[PDB]
This record gives sequence, structure tokens and C-alpha cells, in this order.
Amino acid sequence: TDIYAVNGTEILLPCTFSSAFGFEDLHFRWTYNSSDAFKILIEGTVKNEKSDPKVTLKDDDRITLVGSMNNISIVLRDLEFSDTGKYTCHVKNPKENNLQHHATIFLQVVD
Repeated sequence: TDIYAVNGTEILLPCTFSSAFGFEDLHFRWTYNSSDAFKILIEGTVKNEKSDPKVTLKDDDRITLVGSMNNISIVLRDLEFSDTGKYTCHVKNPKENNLQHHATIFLQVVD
């Protein structure tokens, strides 16, 4: 679904997971898709349900993890019109052979 944000401001793009019985070695990835580009924005690991995420890839310095729920939300600051597009959070649980794709967020940056 759609979120609107003003050029030059910041926006929080949310991602929460929950685990019935915890987890080990969770991996996450946020992606961006536009009509002509794809970007892996940030990737990381979470050792278990009692650990903080560890970022292993960040390709834009305007992105930060929000910090903790079972939360891998990101804040994107200093928005530009080219930031308009589709943002998707993906969570992989190798041990459970599980991969969840959260609903794509269409961010529209406006003047």
C-alpha cells in the first residue's frame, strides 16, 4: 500500500515479524524497485530472538535501522523524488526453510 512523504523530509518504512517459538540466524533484506532500477538497500542478520540485528550491507547512507520489537523497520532521510518507488522487506529463516515477503510499500515523494 501507499505512503506519501515530502521531498527533503524523512520517512519510516515499517517491518515487524513475530515468531511463535523464536528463531536462529534470521536474515533480512530490504529492496527497492522502480520501473528501471532494482537496489538491495540494507541486509543483516539476527542471531536469535534475544539479539539485536547486525547489518552486513548498507548501500545508502540515508538509511538507518530503527532499533528495537521484532522490528527491522528503516528510516530513509533527506528524501528525493527519485526515492519514489516500491520498498519491500524480506525475511529468511534458513533453519525453518522459510522465506516471508512483507507487503510492498509504494512510497510517493511529493513537492
